[PDB]
Amino acid sequence: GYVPAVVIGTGYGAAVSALRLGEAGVQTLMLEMGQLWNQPGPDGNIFCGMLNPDKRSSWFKNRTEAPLGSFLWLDVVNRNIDPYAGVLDRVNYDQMSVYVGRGVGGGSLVNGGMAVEPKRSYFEEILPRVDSSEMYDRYFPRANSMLRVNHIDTKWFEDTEWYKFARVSREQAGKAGLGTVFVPNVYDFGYMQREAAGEVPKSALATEVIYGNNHGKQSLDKTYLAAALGTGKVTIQTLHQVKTIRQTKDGGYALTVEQKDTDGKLLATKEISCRYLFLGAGSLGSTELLVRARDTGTLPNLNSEVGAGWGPNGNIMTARANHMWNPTGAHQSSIPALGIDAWDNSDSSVFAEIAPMPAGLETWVSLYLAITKNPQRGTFVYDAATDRAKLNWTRDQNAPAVNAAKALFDRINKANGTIYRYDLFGTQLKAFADDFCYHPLGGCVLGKATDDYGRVAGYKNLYVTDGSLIPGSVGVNPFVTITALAERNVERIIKQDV
Ligand SMILES: Cc1cc2nc3c(=O)[nH]c(=O)nc-3n(C[C@H](O)[C@H](O)[C@H](O)COP(=O)(O)OP(=O)(O)OC[C@H]3O[C@@H](n4cnc5c(N)ncnc54)[C@H](O)[C@@H]3O)c2cc1C
Repeated sequence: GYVPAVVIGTGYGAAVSALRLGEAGVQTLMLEMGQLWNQPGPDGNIFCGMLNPDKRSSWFKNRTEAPLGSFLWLDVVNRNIDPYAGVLDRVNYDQMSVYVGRGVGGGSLVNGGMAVEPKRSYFEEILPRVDSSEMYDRYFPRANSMLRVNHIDTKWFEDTEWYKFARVSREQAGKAGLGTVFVPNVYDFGYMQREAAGEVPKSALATEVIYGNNHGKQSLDKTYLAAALGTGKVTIQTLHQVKTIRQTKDGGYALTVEQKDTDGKLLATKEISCRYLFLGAGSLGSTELLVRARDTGTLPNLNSEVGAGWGPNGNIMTARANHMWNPTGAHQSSIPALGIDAWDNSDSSVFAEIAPMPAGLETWVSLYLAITKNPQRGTFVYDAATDRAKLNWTRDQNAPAVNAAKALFDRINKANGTIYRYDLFGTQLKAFADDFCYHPLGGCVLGKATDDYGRVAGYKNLYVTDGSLIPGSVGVNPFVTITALAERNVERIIKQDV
């Protein structure tokens, strides 16, 4: 069971790495714990929508859940389900719930497709050891092109009922002296226009996104992974989860990999060895594999930085109740297109996505996913008893994030005479959701747990390629940064190590 290169996971870091490895002539095997999402379900579609969730919506849960912010309207469609290898996984830690994708393409399957480059001045602040010129002159443009990032037509956006929710918030923010910015996306906007005209099957305009899009969204399986398979040097094995990693007696790596069926039944456990090992299991997955390896003694030379520096990208969700004369619309595209930019690198910085709501009826609610600058970091500690990495993060650690998000929206509320909603996240009268995360960043920080290109400290031919490399914050939606950084890392690695 030997393969020259093995890539764990099939998310952004993994996809970029596998493509370049394949192009360099290196036979590569990608191991993905989730499924290859290409089989039509009971409704004839691959993915379930947000108004008709079923077992495909969740990674081994016994009941469906409403998208955060829409419980009041979507709980009615929740149903009990059989634990299944679904597409969206809500990982519950002590005081933090991290949402991640499971399947070929990782988070690209369930994300909002928002492709945004971080502010250069901020990138230079968070990663001082990295050459920012190479990043902005070469790697970011490369990522933009490969990801198939596109831009919404302004005339269509301005006239369509599907983005009224966005225009309402723009107007409200404008009164507080705040401006908005268009957010590039991997969802084909031309296709979206055709959806509204009833010319093609709807996806974004049919309340679909978080459990996958049956059309329009150019997830990784269609971009990087498709190209990787096209090299003829890359293979992908699904429902294969790597459990342990060790260094063979000669410098290479051996992995224990469990193969399961969609019901989670263990079919077999196999040994896979390789020369080059790339981890792309995400901020949670890669960090867990390494903290486990260190603490169980299979990779004893890993440093103390492994597991540290985790941050939720300052993720905070909040909502405002609009005046009766400012309805947000019953028809809201599932793909965000506008955001409020109030990020200047200071502590009050906030970059907020104007989030659509799937209710399907007028609620007058404006939803926002704020990205803030909070210095608090958590640490993944290995629990040998349960063989699980535990995230040491407490809810109060998000206080700075809530404070920044509140200060911004308070300005908008003041300028418009509106108030927050306090009932969207539960019965505790909370206006700010502070214990969830869509953008997990850190755990195997670049330059700390690894060198400046992701080479894991203490080992040769061992690499980390994903969100675990980011120092807990990027100030914008993270996948373009993860992709660009991965392009930079693998190119150097192939040149010097391979
Ligand atoms: C609901 C939601 C909305 C978001 N919206 C946006 C957005 O619009 N724009 C944006 O920029 N970002 C967004 N994100 C975040 C973005 O999706 C993630 O930052 C990105 O996917 C992280 O890439 P990654 O390569 O680190 O890992 P991931 O994409 O998470 O992928 C890791 C992969 O490894 C697999 N895996 C894990 N452990 C193992 C193992 N042991 N063995 C085998 N396989 C393994 C996982 O199943 C998964 O497929 C969103 C995420 C969510 C949850």
